[PDB]
Amino acid sequence: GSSGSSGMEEELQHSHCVNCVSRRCMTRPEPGISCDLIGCPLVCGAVFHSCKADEHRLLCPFERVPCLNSDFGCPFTMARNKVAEHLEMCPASVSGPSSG
Ligand SMILES: [Zn+2]
Ligand SMILES: [Zn+2]
Ligand SMILES: [Zn+2]
Ligand SMILES: [Zn+2]
Repeated sequence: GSSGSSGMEEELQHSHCVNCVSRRCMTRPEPGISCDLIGCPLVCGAVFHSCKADEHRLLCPFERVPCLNSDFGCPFTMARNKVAEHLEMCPASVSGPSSG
């Protein structure tokens, strides 16, 4: 009788990608140096390396983000850029039409 398993997942950064700002990069994707490029899954309008994506999302505006005033308790959620349209009619904005 016996029993046992094996398997270890681990990935590192890409020397190339890590140093690749150009969105329209066309460098042969090498296993260890540079990976294939992929367009944002939110059609935000940016081209980054599949590996960078994870990081890009952090910046990408489209990325689903909670109301700027999430602290107050706004159950609303939308793109970082589409936060205004909501903030205008948002309760956690305490911003009246006060004009002149
Ligand atoms: Zn690149
Ligand atoms: Zn990469
Ligand atoms: Zn994006
Ligand atoms: Zn809100």
